[PDB]
Amino acid sequence: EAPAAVVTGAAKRIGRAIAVKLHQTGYRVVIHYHNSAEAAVSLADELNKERSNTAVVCQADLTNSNVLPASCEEIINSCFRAFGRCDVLVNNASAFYPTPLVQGKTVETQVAELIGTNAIAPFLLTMSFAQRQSNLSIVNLCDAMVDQPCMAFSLYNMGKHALVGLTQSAALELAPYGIRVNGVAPGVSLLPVAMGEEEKDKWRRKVPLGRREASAEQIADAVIFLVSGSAQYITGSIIKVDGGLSLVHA
Amino acid sequence: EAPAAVVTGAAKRIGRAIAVKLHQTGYRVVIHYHNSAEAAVSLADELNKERSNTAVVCQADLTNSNVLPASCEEIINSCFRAFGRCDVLVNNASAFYPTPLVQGKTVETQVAELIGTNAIAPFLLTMSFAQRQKSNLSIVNLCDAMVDQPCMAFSLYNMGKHALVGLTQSAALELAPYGIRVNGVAPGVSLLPVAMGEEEKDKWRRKVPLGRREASAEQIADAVIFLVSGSAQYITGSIIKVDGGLSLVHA
Amino acid sequence: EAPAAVVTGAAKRIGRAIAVKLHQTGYRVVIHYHNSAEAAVSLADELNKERSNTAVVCQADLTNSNVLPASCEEIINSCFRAFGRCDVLVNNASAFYPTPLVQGKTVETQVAELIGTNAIAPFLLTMSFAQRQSNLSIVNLCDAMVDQPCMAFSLYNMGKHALVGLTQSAALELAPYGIRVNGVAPGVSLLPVAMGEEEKDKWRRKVPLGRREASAEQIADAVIFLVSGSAQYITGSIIKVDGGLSLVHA
Amino acid sequence: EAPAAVVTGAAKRIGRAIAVKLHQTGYRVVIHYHNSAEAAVSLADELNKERSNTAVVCQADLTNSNVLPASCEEIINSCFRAFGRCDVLVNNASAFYPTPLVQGKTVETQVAELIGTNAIAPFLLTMSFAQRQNLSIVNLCDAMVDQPCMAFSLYNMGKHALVGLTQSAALELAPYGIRVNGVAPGVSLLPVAMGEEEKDKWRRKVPLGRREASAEQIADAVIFLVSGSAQYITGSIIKVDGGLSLVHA
Ligand SMILES: NC(=O)c1ccc[n+]([C@@H]2O[C@H](COP(=O)([O-])OP(=O)(O)OC[C@H]3O[C@@H](n4cnc5c(N)ncnc54)[C@H](OP(=O)(O)O)[C@@H]3O)[C@@H](O)[C@H]2O)c1
Ligand SMILES: NC(=O)c1ccc[n+]([C@@H]2O[C@H](COP(=O)([O-])OP(=O)(O)OC[C@H]3O[C@@H](n4cnc5c(N)ncnc54)[C@H](OP(=O)(O)O)[C@@H]3O)[C@@H](O)[C@H]2O)c1
Ligand SMILES: NC(=O)c1ccc[n+]([C@@H]2O[C@H](COP(=O)([O-])OP(=O)(O)OC[C@H]3O[C@@H](n4cnc5c(N)ncnc54)[C@H](OP(=O)(O)O)[C@@H]3O)[C@@H](O)[C@H]2O)c1
Ligand SMILES: NC(=O)c1ccc[n+]([C@@H]2O[C@H](COP(=O)([O-])OP(=O)(O)OC[C@H]3O[C@@H](n4cnc5c(N)ncnc54)[C@H](OP(=O)(O)O)[C@@H]3O)[C@@H](O)[C@H]2O)c1
Ligand SMILES: Cc1ccc(-c2c[nH]c3nc(N)nc(N)c23)cc1
Ligand SMILES: Cc1ccc(-c2c[nH]c3nc(N)nc(N)c23)cc1
Ligand SMILES: Cc1ccc(-c2c[nH]c3nc(N)nc(N)c23)cc1
Ligand SMILES: Cc1ccc(-c2c[nH]c3nc(N)nc(N)c23)cc1
Repeated sequence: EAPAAVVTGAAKRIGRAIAVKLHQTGYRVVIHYHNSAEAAVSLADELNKERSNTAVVCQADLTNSNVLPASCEEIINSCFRAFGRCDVLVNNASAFYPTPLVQGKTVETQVAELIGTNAIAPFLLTMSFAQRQSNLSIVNLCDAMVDQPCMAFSLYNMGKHALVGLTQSAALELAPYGIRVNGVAPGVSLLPVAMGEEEKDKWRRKVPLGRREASAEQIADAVIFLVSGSAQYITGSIIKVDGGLSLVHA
Repeated sequence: EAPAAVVTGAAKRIGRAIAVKLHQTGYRVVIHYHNSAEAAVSLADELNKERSNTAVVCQADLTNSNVLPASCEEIINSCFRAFGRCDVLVNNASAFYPTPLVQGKTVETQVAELIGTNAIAPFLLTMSFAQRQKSNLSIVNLCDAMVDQPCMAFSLYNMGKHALVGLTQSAALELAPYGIRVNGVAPGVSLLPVAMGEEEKDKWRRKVPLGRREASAEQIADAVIFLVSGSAQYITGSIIKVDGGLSLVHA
Repeated sequence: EAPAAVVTGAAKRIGRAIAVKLHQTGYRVVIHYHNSAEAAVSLADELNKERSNTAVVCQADLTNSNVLPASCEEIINSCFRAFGRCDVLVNNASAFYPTPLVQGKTVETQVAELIGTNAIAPFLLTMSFAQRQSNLSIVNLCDAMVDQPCMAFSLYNMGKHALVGLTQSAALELAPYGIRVNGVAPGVSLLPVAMGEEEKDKWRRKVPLGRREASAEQIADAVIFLVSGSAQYITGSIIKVDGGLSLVHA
Repeated sequence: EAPAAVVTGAAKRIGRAIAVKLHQTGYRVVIHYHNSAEAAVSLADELNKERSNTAVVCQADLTNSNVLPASCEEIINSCFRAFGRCDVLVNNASAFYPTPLVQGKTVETQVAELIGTNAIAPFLLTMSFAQRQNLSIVNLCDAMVDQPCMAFSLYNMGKHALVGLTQSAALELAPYGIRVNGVAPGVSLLPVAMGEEEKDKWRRKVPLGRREASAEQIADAVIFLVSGSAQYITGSIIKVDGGLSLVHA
């Protein structure tokens, strides 16, 4: 039997790269999406052309709310329904935008989105993944710049720190069940679609190794290592994939 | 004129000790509390008997909800209402209980409480504190020295304390241009839980390299007083461990 | 043209397992050793039987002294002399013994040995590696327990801390030359030969992931990853390979 | 009776400020120096003028060598000879200069100087301090240790080893009641020769006030750690950096 993976936010960019690589490695994949239905299905179409019935899609909002646990549980269930098993969870989906401390979503909607997508949904999915249970692991997409954060990104930063705490707490607690829990921390990978090109080059120029961003594939490579048999003793570890960026003083 | 401080969860234990020491240092204090009304009033009474009109209490639930921001705004506004200023914010109030990943409150209530008290309310109180300014302004967040060696089955609590580390850093960076410093104090083992039995308390005490005992509430409060003082005017974004070496001890 | 790697302290245990996996991956190897002459030459024989002329030994004391730079330069030179190139350096050789602060070598010898092997030698080998110069990289064998250190191991812990600093500084400074510098940090792996059984078992019981020590091969797997094409954007990272041990409170 | 402190590299700048504040707090002080004899002596004369018989000087090279353990024992012993006790050790003296990985001092002299001053000497002074016993040690660290100066490998290795010492010694000496902590400046007093335009570059990076820490601000954090108000604090390194270490590239 082929193992199975859930990748959240898998329609585009890094999540897509991660789904594609797991599938190339032999996984069957659940492609979760929120708004990008068309892109999710076109990826599944591409993956299912390669190997029939090895990719499904799954829709969910991962904003925190009264129904988030049920949604998270259904994401995990959808993998069991499609493939009869769930070997790997990749927590990739993530809201990202500024939340200034001093001055139209309300602040509490921003808390729900930023803290839900980056921390609470990962926790709930982690609970469901472990409950519903080999080489089992979870990989959380973290952020190499958590200790030198973007200015005015308090909530996003809080959510990523919380995700580090989850990675550690879950590694500790799930080790007796054979479930490893690790992270991959990009620095500058694919820049935001909205960022202007000048500003993109400014960030690229900061990176010591090659003065460029990481491709989505290079991030996906670290995920693939972490879920592999070459990482069977690794839990609680967060691998930076940042080209030295986090080492560069102001 | 005397400066003023808000201390969250200040009715008892470490919060009380911080309020008392701020008061002994010359601050007027807002003693925030949630359920411990009697202890909070008893504190304010003692402080006002020492110096009249220098302590008031302020009730608020710091669970996350759509009204938590107005509740946090009101906490800061109660300092200005009582004392005409707000110089210091200490984020001490904290929910703390296990949330096992594999198996009472709904999980969304646990999230609301553990993440709300430990991170969201500090963030909203920071926003409000900063917004109301309009000097030695600072914020001290009560953190946790065992954050990278966490208590088994305390996921949400640990997430909340990690998030608070991130707020401390993010706010230190962002509020520095306003002259608001933001720091943290990280206890290891201090006052053990009221409900813990003596035998269990001793097991923890025996782990502590420095004196095989927990930190007094006062010793925690001392590090808070340092960070608010003029002796710490260049310190921002620092979290001081107050743990007798506990976090250095391997399994 | 097959790449070439120097592995220090490669006669035995983790260093051995690293040299073996590097060789299996296609590398030619310099098997550095200090006192383990017989195991070193025996390992070279093993590997050379598999592919002729793909392993040589190189003897050197890595204690700090006025001649250590020359010795380090020679180790690198020995890789060029055997194979015409040097693509990978693995800093594995390491002295390890207690140096109590309060009361049969002298303290300056203990300093030279512990700080030399764990920090100075890696620094000088890094200099000579870079000076002599693609997928070039350096992997430093660190320690996951560096912030929860063994009692009365000050000098050793100082050495491994210094080694983290080197990893970071070297990643930063060598990134313009295309040389990546990373680390692998074991917790409990192969236990001391001189340690007694009951004590070995006490340490095993502490490891959340499986209640056992890492094999030398599990440690080598992480080295192999960091030198590979799948780690091309990775520099300045230290991967814990510790089964969750560093997450466990006292 | 008055407690006593050894401050290494105390003739100038941050070490001087530390020695003065310790003295203002009631400590008798050993002012260690290497080359700056004239400044160490004028400091001693200043402090003895304030209160008689409360400052002495001690010359020593803290470069690593065969004789460094004896030199470090002598510094401690000199505190006992002058004052009958040694309550506080402040490891401040520090060599600092670039050591590029790719290219008069040989590289082994740089190793001896950079690693000796920043790490080995603190280690030897710590053993001597402890062997002779509110006792504490404060080590001067560096807030920028994880975002290091380009081409300062050996220096950075030295300061990292110092963090390790701080932690290892905190753990091991806790049973004797000796606390061991650090103060980590980011940008404090800039090099004497540095052009203002270069100094200002650094000052502008500092979120809190867009200026460097005074030596006195660094000293304040030392005074807190040695005090009765830090009685439970061991193995802690306090950044005194105006938020510099939180600033991304
Ligand atoms: N890009 C970088 O340079 C970088 C740097 C540091 C860290 N990271 C981390 O690496 C991961 C991938 O980054 P990325 O740049 O590829 O991410 P991204 O494009 O910002 O977002 C990934 C996906 O997250 C999903 N998402 C957003 N809000 C959601 C919600 N409320 N509910 C459910 N799904 C939601 C979206 O799915 P739909 O499109 O289907 O709505 C989106 O496509 C993230 O965790 C990120 O924080 C990335
Ligand atoms: N004690 C330790 O050894 C230790 C260890 C590590 C970290 N710390 C940190 O140091 C701080 C103080 O510790 P502690 O042991 O003194 O704390 P605590 O006794 O557990 O709780 C402090 C106060 O938190 C308030 N609180 C709890 N839930 C709340 C809610 N939903 N809304 C508003 N307030 C709420 C309570 O106020 P009421 O009583 O009025 O309801 C309580 O009195 C905490 O942040 C803690 O995490 C302590
Ligand atoms: N084993 C673990 O659990 C563990 C835990 C954490 C970190 N690590 C790190 O992983 C690496 C490998 O660990 P290990 O247990 O396999 O190492 P080890 O057996 O203790 O030492 C490996 C080799 O280092 C060489 N060595 C010692 N002193 C030397 C000197 N003065 N000059 C040159 N070489 C010298 C020895 O070579 P000869 O035998 O040829 O004399 C020895 O065989 C080390 O860096 C270690 O610190 C290991
Ligand atoms: N200035 C900063 O911004 C900054 C930033 C980060 C960390 N720090 C740390 O804070 C501490 C004080 O900094 P600073 O700028 O005031 O230091 P500094 O002026 O660079 O050096 C202080 C003293 O160290 C002594 N020293 C140098 N080499 C020595 C040797 N071989 N043996 C004995 N003593 C030696 C010198 O004593 P003599 O003059 O008597 O020869 C010198 O005056 C240092 O530990 C430093 O690394 C400072
Ligand atoms: C220059 C730049 C811009 C964004 C990001 C990024 C970090 N975390 C992120 N998380 C998400 N969900 N999207 C992102 N685009 C980022 C990193 C560097
Ligand atoms: C042995 C022991 C027991 C509890 C605590 C504790 C950590 N964080 C905490 N946070 C709160 N709000 N209360 C607590 N009691 C703790 C630490 C060590
Ligand atoms: C129970 C135990 C005993 C030793 C080691 C070990 C740490 N670092 C080490 N470094 C070297 N060069 N050899 C080792 N054997 C170790 C780890 C756990
Ligand atoms: C712009 C600048 C220049 C030097 C220093 C400094 C760091 N560590 C140091 N250590 C010593 N012994 N001296 C120093 N002068 C420094 C910090 C910022």
